[PDB]
Amino acid sequence: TDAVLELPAATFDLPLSLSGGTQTTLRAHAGHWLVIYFYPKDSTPGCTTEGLDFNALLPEFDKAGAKILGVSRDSVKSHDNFCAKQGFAFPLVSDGDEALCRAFDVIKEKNMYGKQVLGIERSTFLLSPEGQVVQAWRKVKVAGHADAVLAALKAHA
Ligand code: NA
Ligand code: NA
Ligand code: NA
Repeated sequence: TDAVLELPAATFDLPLSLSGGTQTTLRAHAGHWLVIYFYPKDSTPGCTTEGLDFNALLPEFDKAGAKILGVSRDSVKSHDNFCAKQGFAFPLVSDGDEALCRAFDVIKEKNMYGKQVLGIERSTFLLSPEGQVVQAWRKVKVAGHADAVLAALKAHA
């Protein structure tokens, strides 16, 4: 009823490689809210702006017991370098095989260059304590986004 997106059951048990060398799974986050934001490329202007915006709001997400994960298909080492340079205090998922991206249907196609070109569309989701995807943002506008996600989380919580 409250879900806006249905994920395959296996999605919740995918091993997600994090910055810092550990793995997580979505099921491991049971019992608390989770914000998952997908972005196209480490260390680019929009992605850096978005990450810094979420980072600045961490205490507000903490107040709500929520955790955040950023996701792109960059490597663990790329993510480590990005986190260290920017001072991020939340993890980044190295979704190199785009398994998590496909589950959330964020790999979108565009007819460009006389080709069918597939890429990550900037998108964010709110996962309830019982693992339901209860809100989505697609084709994200970075300006104001993290603030809007926080407001929606508060409203839902
Ligand atoms: Na960087
Ligand atoms: Na959760
Ligand atoms: Na929406």
